[PDB]
Amino acid sequence: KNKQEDIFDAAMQLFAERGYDGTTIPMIAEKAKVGAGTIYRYFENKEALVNSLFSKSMLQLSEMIKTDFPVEANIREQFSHTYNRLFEFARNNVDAFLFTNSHCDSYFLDEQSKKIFDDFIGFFMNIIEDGIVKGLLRPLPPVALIIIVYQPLEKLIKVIATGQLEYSKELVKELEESSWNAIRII
Amino acid sequence: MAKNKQEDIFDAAMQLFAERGYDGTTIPMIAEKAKVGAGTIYRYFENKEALVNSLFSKSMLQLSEMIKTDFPVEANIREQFSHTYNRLFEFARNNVDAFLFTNSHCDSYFLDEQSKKIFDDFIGFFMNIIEDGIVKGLLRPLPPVALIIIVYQPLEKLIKVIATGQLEYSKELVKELEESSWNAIRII
Ligand SMILES: [Cl-]
Repeated sequence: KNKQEDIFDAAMQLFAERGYDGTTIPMIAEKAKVGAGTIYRYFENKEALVNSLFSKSMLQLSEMIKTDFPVEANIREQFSHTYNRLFEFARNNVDAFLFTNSHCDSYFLDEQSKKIFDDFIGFFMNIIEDGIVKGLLRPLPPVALIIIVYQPLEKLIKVIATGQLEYSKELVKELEESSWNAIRII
Repeated sequence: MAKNKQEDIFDAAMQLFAERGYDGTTIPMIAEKAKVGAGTIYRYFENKEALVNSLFSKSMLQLSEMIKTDFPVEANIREQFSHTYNRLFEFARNNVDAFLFTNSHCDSYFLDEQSKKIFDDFIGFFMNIIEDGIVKGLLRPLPPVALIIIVYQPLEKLIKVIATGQLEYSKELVKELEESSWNAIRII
């Protein structure tokens, strides 16, 4: 909904400019142009709001990658699909991406937010483990290969968001080829 | 013989900068965690900006030394990469605290002119090698800062993951991470 979305957008801008601990529900109500009582109809408190935001973002990233996932294709294509859908999600949901990326291990996260994230991670662990066994990927610990793919992307999104680097189809194409070469057997 | 309390002060400051943020941390807080008097910290450093600049400068110069020592100038970019990567991993492995801090605050507002000149002289050295590699058609035609990120960010996170005990260090782990990073930046 446009109400839910403006509450989350207004909450993200305040969490970034005034910190999560410093932000309150009335501040989000003022920036979203709604009543504090209407926010309390959707969310019991700020911790419920930030867990609805985190969870929805994770399931949107999970939907984006899992939608049209090329199950019958090779490792190369499954990687290409995952990488581009991951980059496209980050690119279009930078605040949510930068916010979700910055709070995966936060103290305010609830059991469902953690189960959503672990179920998402585990999906790629199993593909990576299958790739290692077939001799298709480097025999590195699966968590080391996720780090190799994810950390450069995560930082490049941050650097693009500051305007230090600029997005282009050519840049993602170069970054995707680089990440595939980093994890495959040569 | 008068022992240098700077190591204990830097360790105490980083634990507070990590748990309470650099802006939230003060000199009395560092004095309490270091188990020293506030006045003894002010003997070494005029303020928190001086302390943090000393910490930054010292770490960057110890990392610079670790890579520039026995640097294989007459070797190919493959060997120069291998040398750089291993010396970088060895420095990070043995100086876990300071390495993470320093390379995450290399564009911070609190860095003085000398800290910035130390860092710019260090990074520019690798920018030149990367630019030569791109021109020769050996490295990927990516912005040089994107190739530094590709090499550095996975390493930085693997050090953090090893530091939690989730992953364990081994000579074969670094050998494989080094081959992976070279394959990430070269034209195959
Ligand atoms: Cl900080």
